[PDB]
Amino acid sequence: HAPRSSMMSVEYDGIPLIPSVEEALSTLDRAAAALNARRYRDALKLYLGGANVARQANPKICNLLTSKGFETLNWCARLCDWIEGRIKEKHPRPGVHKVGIPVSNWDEDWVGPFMDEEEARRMWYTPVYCPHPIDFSNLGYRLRCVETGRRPRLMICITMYNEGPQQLKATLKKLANNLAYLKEQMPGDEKSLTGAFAGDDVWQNVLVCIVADGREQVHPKTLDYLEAIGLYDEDLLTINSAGIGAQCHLFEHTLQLSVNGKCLLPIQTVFALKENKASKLDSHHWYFNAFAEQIQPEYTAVMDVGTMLTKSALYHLLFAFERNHQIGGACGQLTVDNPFENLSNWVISAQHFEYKISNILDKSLESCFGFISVLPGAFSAYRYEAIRGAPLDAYFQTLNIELDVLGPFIGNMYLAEDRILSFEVVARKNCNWTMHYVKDAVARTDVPHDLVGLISQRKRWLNGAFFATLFSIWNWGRIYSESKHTFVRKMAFLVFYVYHLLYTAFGFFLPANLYLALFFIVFQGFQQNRLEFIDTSEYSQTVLDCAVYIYNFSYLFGLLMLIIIGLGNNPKHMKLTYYFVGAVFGLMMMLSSLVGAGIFFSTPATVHSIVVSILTVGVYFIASALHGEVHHIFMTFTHYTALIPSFVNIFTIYSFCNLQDLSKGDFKDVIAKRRALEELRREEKERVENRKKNFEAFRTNVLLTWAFSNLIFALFVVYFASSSTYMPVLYIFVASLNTCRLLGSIGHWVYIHTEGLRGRV
Amino acid sequence: HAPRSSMMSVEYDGIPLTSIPSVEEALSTLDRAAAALNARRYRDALKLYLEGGYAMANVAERQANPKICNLLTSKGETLNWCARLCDWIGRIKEKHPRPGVHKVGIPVSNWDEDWVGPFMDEEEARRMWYTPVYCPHPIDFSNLGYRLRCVETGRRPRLMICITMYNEGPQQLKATLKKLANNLAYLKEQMPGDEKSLTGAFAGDDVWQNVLVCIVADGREQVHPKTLDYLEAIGLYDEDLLTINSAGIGAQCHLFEHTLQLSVNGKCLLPIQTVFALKENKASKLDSHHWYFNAFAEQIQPEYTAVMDVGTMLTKSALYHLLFAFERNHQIGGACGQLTVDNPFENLSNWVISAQHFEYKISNILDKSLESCFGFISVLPGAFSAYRYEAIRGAPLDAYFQTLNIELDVLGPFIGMYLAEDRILSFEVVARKNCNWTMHYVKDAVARTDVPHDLVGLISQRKRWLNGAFFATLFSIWNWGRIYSESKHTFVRKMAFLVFYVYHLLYTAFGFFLPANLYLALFFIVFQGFQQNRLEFIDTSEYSQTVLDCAVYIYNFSYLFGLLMLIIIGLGNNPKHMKLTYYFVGAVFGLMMMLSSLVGAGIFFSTPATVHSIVVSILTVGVYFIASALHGEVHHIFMTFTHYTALIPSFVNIFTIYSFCNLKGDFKDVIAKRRALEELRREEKERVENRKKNFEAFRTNVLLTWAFSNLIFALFVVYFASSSTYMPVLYIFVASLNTCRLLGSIGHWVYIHTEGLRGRV
Ligand SMILES: O=c1ccn([C@@H]2O[C@H](COP(=O)(O)OP(=O)(O)O)[C@@H](O)[C@H]2O)c(=O)[nH]1
Ligand SMILES: O=c1ccn([C@@H]2O[C@H](COP(=O)(O)OP(=O)(O)O)[C@@H](O)[C@H]2O)c(=O)[nH]1
Ligand SMILES: [Mn+2]
Ligand SMILES: [Mn+2]
Repeated sequence: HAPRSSMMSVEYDGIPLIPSVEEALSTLDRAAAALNARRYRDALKLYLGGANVARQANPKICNLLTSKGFETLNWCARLCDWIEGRIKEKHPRPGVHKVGIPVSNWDEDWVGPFMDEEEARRMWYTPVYCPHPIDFSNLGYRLRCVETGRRPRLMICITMYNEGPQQLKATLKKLANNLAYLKEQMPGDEKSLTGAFAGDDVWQNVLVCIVADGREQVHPKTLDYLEAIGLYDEDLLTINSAGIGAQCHLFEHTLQLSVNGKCLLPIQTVFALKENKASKLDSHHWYFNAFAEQIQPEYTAVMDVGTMLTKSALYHLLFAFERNHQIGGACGQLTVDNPFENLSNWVISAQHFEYKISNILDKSLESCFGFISVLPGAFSAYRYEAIRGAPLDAYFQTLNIELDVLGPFIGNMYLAEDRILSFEVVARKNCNWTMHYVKDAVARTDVPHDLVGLISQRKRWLNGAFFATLFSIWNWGRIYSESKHTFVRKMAFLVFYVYHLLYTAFGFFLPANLYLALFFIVFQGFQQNRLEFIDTSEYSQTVLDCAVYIYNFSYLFGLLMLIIIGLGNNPKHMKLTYYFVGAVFGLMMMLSSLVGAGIFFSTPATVHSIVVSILTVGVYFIASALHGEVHHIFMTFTHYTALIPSFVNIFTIYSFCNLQDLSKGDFKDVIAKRRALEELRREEKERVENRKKNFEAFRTNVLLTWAFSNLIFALFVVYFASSSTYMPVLYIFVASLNTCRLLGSIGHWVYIHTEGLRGRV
Repeated sequence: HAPRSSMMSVEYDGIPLTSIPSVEEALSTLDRAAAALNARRYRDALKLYLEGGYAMANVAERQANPKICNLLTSKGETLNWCARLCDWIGRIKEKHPRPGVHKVGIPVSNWDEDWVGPFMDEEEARRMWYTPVYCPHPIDFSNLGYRLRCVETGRRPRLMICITMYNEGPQQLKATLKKLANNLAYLKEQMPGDEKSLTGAFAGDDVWQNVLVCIVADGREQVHPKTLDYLEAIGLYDEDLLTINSAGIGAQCHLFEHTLQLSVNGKCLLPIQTVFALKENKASKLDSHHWYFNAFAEQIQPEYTAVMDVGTMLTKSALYHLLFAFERNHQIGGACGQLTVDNPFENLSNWVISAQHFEYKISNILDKSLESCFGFISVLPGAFSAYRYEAIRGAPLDAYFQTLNIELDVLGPFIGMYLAEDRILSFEVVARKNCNWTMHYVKDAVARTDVPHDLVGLISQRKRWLNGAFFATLFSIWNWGRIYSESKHTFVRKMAFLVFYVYHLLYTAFGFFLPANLYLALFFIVFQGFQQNRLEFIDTSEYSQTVLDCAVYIYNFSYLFGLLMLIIIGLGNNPKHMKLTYYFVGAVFGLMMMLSSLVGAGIFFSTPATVHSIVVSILTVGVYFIASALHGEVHHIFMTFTHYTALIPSFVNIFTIYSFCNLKGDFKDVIAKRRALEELRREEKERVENRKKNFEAFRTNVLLTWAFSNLIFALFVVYFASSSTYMPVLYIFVASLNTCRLLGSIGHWVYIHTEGLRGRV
């Protein structure tokens, strides 16, 4: 008991015994929050932040703070009058005030046609509150183009989010090259453009709109570059956006760019940096709704950040748009930059081959029928007459209506919604807008050089592609039900719909078909003595079954590991495992390719065999030679064929794995407010949990359907079909698909090379 | 051009019209002052605290409620703290100033006029004591001046009970408190002056003073509103008092103290010395135990410390049996009570509840008896376990809370082991340096809890349980050398621990390959008795020869498809929206079990029942009934054998798969502060991403190891072993394990029934 008494006696003995600018910014931020919550008395009090500090020795900061204080005091007077009621107005907000500060860097040595000092030397900036970008023009926001009276006929969007300065600099240099090429067209000839895109004035009619995604995620080097080109200012942003509470901040500057001894054409640029992170869909929402509804361009082009365009990409797009007068939208060719260089990388070469083949075959076939599912990230352009209303409304339905009402089906559909916009353009009511694919308007992008980055990219691509394909398949009746196309166009669309259904059905069972083809040809030619270049009649009879058993077990274990990994961890720490699986599949397909080549060469090459082989495999080379670019295929065929199983299995599995990856009161009044806030928090948590439950349930159901359909098809073919009664069917199906694609490419080539001469009729 | 001019003229015409305090205000200002003081900005903290104090002083007069008026006047304490902080800013030197602690007791709203008690004073009976606590690291809870009513009144508790509660209905808490009062009444009613009853601090008429029941909540945002209403009813929570007195303190949790009086029908329950520590921010049960153990135990310094979850009803003699064990043994470093499902006889139609009851009874009897024979128990999660605060004081608790003290990044994914760290506390108590503490299992101290009645709830619970059990088992296996390396046990104890370590290694190795062993056993016995004519009660010699292989093929395909679906679903979506799928798989496995069960019974009854067969069958299966009859409770097993047998494969496969599958500055200073905050946020995001990457990578690696080890073992047994060369081995292994468990149960029974008579020697 002595330790207890000692401790308690110890406790008993231990028992006895000028304002600031940051303050102004915080108070204005609180006032903005109070005004957001509609507490006008407190908002007026805290706003009256509004003059004593502007002690600053820096002339620019002193002027900015003086102007901000004066504007805030004027706004306080306006709000006080509003509360007094002598001025009646709906939803009061601080007045729109854009501040033009002299740019930090201006080049004394620069060459331009003609320009004014106010536009050239000074940079304009305005923070905007617009919650719904439709009433951007209603709240009084204007752009320098509108203020100066320039009426841009074409606008371009460059969505940018966490990129280095090099990509943006390359994109802007390429755009300047495009503008220079548009300037240098010879007048008074048949081929060149005429009208608003002539020389010496083309730079005024094109506006390049850079939409960021989040002030918290853009690269500091990116911001340093933007300040260097004279389009960003942290001090100006912080001073002039203190109490406005802007959702996005837009800076306007017709920036001048110089490269070596050649000074690029000035580019009319608007850069909308948005405060809260959102999706590329939200960036397009801001861009399209606000800026398009304001200046109303004739053509609207969209490209990602890092896509380098040739000198004639914009020229070819505009030429197509003017000469056709029917195209409701078009997209340029997507190409990997420097394909010849760095040929040692297999992933880069495989991506190059995939892009070239996809473009040529699929895009030519789809452009023949006037409906093209644009590749994600491709440099696509539309005309703002086929997109004005219902197409854009459908495009942004996901943002306008919360994901709970739509469901998971619509959300996964709108993951890559550029295809949805394309379909809505094609099937717009009471209008016949077809689509087009421009071969010569090549837009060079920079694809990932690692298998893990390729895996993530192809996951998002395949998710969007699959569900947009489902949308088109289910809603294809709208083309005949609502649109007014020609009867020939309706029949062509019906034929393409039949082809699309067959192609999508084949691609759904692609893993099962690939497994069956490899198994049958290679391993049941080896086991059952069907490889014409070798006699395995007797052998040991242990290796004969050992080959099939090893192949089956390796394939099944690889598929199980792939499913587990794709369902689980992010494919960035599994680089070694994914490289191992990809290398195993690649080596297996090189073995299969040599086995198939041996079989084809040892076969006495009957007429049916040679026709099928041509029409199945050599269709790639035939279409490439027709289009004039065959060296790319010649170089990248082996690299891509080494990556066919990785592509099919890994990418399809991972894409299907993550379908759910989607973005003066008293004390009684105080207690009631606390209870209401707690209840709203609980309801929001429950609603988010229900959203996640529905999304994950749909993901798992669709994944189970896909995987078990493939497994059941493979088992029923293996157990109930021989190589002689299935492989002819597979060859017929693949030959039919490649025949349709070859006919499409032939039609696209003949259309391009013939429509010029037959333009009179 | 006409509509363009029309719209631009419309915009031009639209161009006209470029260059008395409040209590809520007082609470908000005090909260801001608390935040500023947390940020160590003493000038701003002093200003805001002064404003809040004066605001409360002015507001309190206008309140009509006498309680709120007096309480707000008293709180407007804040002015005294303001004076202290102003003096601190140097005539008073003090390190880390904070508002002085102040506990305020308001009369309880409801006091029972008709109530019977031994003797009590009005101050403790009618008044409820409350104090908010800042203490961040609960070790210096006593250093900051915080005291409990037991310490203030001089009552010196010797047993302290913890009831962790989080999002629970009033009924569970009321049942737990009623059962605790029943235990206190039973401790009162012990006959003095006899051999059996306890002597000393737990005698009659005063035992209620020596026991403190500490209720620790987990979050004020998650506790049930009905739970809070019940707490007000028993007079232990006051929302107004909390909201006012916790304004500027910024307490991490709020503790209320009340010797609550409970009445049930015409019988008045014993008063319970209760402390209710409600945590402001949500945390884990580990953090709840951190607060409980460190703060309260280090303060009052108990003799025994008991831990129970909420909803666990104890019989009248649970505490008596635990304290009898602790007093009479004088060596037990910790004990755990029996875990039992309430009302097992009732609702026998539910299969999941019955299976859980059978699992609890068999696990308790067999495993806990065997472990208590050897003095080392892996405590079941949620069980009513108790320790003595002499074997837990230092290193065991430090190891227990290592996860909280050191962030999971340094520890790794293996250590994050501490999901269920009660086993870790058990092992650290057993292997504490320089002292020999063993554990014990109290059969008669039954703690009845309430299990989930749905397969999905069972799945989640068993995921938690299996996760903790597996990694605590790995810890014990890897660190079992510490018992001989550091502890001072008897040589016989060291040898017993070595024998138990060998048994534990074998048992864990067998349980790791449990799915593969179950699949092989079912496959071999049932389907390779049916296909190969080994079922002694039927002759399948000729048959159709198509159904003979069809049975094996159907079983294999169904098992593999079910396993794949289970992996995908478990590892993917949350098992709450897949109730139908999980019930389907469970029903399939239960029907398969039924088939296997009757097939095995037929095989045994048709076999001529040789001596080896009967011995193996008895010792393998009837070991359950033998141990149950020895312990006197055999009716439970007799009624629940079939119910648990139907759920063996669901248990093993589903639960194991889910558990393993989810492992005064200027603007330059302001800009520098913004940049520092951005960089800190980015580094925190990167650190969280790295944590998740390592965590998921370890999860997937262990899952792949487990699944592929099971698959490879199953394939190598199927292809390279016959039923005659593997099933004898499986029978021998399981027979050995059940022999060890039966011997353990027999030893525990004989120890309990013999140690009393042989206590002299
Ligand atoms: O959350 C995001 C991620 C990306 N982006 C942008 O939207 C386009 C997405 O293409 P990305 O470059 O991510 O795909 P890639 O070209 O790398 O395959 C690019 O302009 C991105 O900067 C966006 O707006 N929000
Ligand atoms: O985040 C949590 C979840 C639970 N608990 C409590 O800690 C114990 C965890 O046991 P649980 O109820 O999860 O297990 P069960 O009884 O449901 O099988 C119970 O007292 C819970 O109320 C907690 O402190 N924090
Ligand atoms: Mn890109
Ligand atoms: Mn519970």
